[PDB]
Amino acid sequence: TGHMILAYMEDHLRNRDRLAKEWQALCAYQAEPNTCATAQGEGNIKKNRHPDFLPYDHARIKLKVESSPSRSDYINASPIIEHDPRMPAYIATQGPLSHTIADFWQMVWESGCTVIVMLTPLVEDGVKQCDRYWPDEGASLYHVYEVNLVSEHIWCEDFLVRSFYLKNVQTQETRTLTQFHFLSWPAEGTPASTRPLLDFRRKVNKCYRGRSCPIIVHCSDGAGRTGTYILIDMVLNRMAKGVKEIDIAATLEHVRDQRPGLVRSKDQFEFALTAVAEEVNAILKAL
Repeated sequence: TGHMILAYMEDHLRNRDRLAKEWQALCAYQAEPNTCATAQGEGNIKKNRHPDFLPYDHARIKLKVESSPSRSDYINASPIIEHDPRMPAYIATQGPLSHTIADFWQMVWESGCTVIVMLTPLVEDGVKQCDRYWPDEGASLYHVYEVNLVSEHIWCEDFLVRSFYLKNVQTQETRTLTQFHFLSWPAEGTPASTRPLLDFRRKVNKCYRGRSCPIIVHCSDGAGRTGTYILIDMVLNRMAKGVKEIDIAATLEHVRDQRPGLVRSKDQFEFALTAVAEEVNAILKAL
C-alpha cells in the first residue's frame, strides 16, 4: 500500500528528533574507500569548482585521453548506480567552468547521454554558480562537438527546457539531447514547495533517455542540489518497482558510497523526504 508507506513518511516528517538524529549520523558517515587523491592532484585542482566536492578515485568518469584536447582523463564527475543495471543511472557533476566546457561535452558524447538536468541559475544574487556551456541561440562548437539550440520552451518561472542537436564534427555522427533547467532552487535553503520540482521531474523522466544511458545531473558543486535531486528520484524509482529497501537515510548512504558529501544540509534532507511523500500523495489522489 502507498497509503501505508505514505502514513510512515508523514510520521517520519513530523518527527524532528528522528530527523535530527538521522542527520547527525549522516554527518559522521564515511565511505570505504573515500580517497580523492587523483582529483586533488596538481594538474587537476584548476578543474574543480569547489575543493571539498570531488569524485572518489574508485568512482570517477574517465575521459578518453586520445579524444581529449589536453590529453587528460579528468573531469569532476561521478557515476551513480544501483547494483541492478536495469535501473536508472546518473552522472553527478559540478557546473562546468569556462575551461572545462569542452571536457563536459566530451563526457556527454562518450557517455551516450541524451538528458541533462541543470539545477542552478548561472548566477545567484551576484554569485556565479555555473558557466554557460550551451548556445543562447544558433550553434556553438566546443572542440569537436557542435551544439545547436533547436528549441526553448519556458513552462513556467520555475523551469524551462532546451532541445539540442549535437554533432561530432569529426565523425559526423549526430544526437538529440534535452536540457532540463530548474531555475528556482537556491543553493542555501530549500524551495518552499516541492511541487514544481516534482512536475519538472515527471518531464525529465518521460524524456527519451537513450539506450541504457546515464542522465547527467549538475548544479554548482555537484553535491548539494545535485544530491538532493538524485536522492528524491532514486527513492521514488525504487518505490515504483516495488523495491523493499524503503529507507531514505540508508539510500543517501548508498549515494555517498559513490560521491562524497551529497545532500549538503538538513533542510535538503527534509525537503527530499517531503518531495517523496508529496509525489506518493499525488499518485494516490489521482487514483
